[PDB]
Amino acid sequence: GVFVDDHLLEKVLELNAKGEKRLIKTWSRRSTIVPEMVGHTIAVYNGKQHVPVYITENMVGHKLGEFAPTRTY
Repeated sequence: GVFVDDHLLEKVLELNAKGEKRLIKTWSRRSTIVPEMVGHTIAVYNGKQHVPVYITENMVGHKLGEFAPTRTY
């Protein structure tokens, strides 16, 4: 159903421990955001591209539709 790139978390927990607000790339398949991304631009792997989305404490929970919920087309 939905999976969160653990490979991105392994790098975001490091940014949450030092306090660095950088970006974390991902290349799995159903890459989704998490709570640890509330201050990072993680390039979630949409299946073909890495979209570095700076997640806040409200866009996480899906994958990127919460960061780009601007209707369709």
